[PDB]
Amino acid sequence: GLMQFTLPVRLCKEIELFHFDIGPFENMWPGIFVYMVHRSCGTSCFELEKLCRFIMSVKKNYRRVPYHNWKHAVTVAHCMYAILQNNHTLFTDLERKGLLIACLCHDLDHRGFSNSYLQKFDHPLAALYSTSTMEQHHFSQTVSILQLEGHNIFSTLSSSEYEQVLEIIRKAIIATDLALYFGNRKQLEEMYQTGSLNLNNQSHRDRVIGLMMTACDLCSVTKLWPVTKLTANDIYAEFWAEGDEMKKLGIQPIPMMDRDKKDEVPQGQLGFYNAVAIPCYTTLTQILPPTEPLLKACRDNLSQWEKVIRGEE
Ligand SMILES: O=c1[nH]c2ccccc2c2nccn12
Ligand SMILES: [Mg+2]
Ligand SMILES: [Zn+2]
Repeated sequence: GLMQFTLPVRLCKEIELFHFDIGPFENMWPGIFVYMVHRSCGTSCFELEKLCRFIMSVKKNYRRVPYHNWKHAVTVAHCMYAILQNNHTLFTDLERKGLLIACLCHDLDHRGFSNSYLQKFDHPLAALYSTSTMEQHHFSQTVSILQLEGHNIFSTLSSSEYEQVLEIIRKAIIATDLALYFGNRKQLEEMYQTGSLNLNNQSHRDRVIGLMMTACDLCSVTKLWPVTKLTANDIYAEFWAEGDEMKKLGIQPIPMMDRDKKDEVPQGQLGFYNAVAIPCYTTLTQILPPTEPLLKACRDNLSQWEKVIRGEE
């Protein structure tokens, strides 16, 4: 009960910032995550022995893929920690608990392929889940690990709190399906602007939690330029592998996923920042003003990609 986690001074300070990079030392990531739970949630939320066993089973069920890996899980959990810490009183005990676990679990057992490639391949997961295929699988994997013996970190909750937290986590994980982002942000935009947004309306809270999940999941675009640029290589390493597997099925991949069209990467980043990232953080900042630093950093990185095309780097 009296066992705190402490980070070194640089990490203790930089971890509160949105643009924090968790570093190349895999063995520190579990401790970084426990640190964030204790400060975000309390040292009482979870039984440390159960939490540590949950975390190491989650780590084990992420694959060695270039991007959709254990490092991404923890990066996304840190972005959610930063949002929750900058919006202290807006979220319930249950929500703070649920959302950090949802982030850690959001991409469990990812293979580095889009929902589209699973459909074109005719993967068994595509027969069992027709939409948000991987996302329904990630939530399924989460429930499996929670049911391993000694792994039920939620065991002190009541029957009803337990169903609530697993509903928060299910919705949170489904919302990381980017195909659902576009309609969700558009509805939030309308509700903010026509002034009907209501945080006490649970259908509204769900949408706002969904946008936070998209914001955390894309948070590679909100880092300092050198982190953003190097993470983009891992992202495109998966896109090009999927493109290779599309060509093997007898289908030209879209140019973003074709490794013969690397030249077109900078313009593909522009489209993605304008079409997805900037609108995501704009709406998020309108609803939760203390998340403005994510919008500022995203803008800085858009400007950095424009410089890449003007040959300035
Ligand atoms: O160019 C990019 N950059 C990204 C950066 C972070 C997360 C998703 C993406 C992405 N999805 C499609 C294209 N994309
Ligand atoms: Mg995902
Ligand atoms: Zn993700």
